[PDB]
Amino acid sequence: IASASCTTXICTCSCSS
Repeated sequence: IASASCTTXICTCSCSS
């Protein structure tokens, strides 16, 4: 349900580094 860069179907994923 939350995270950055890491799922396929809700909406986060990745986005820095």
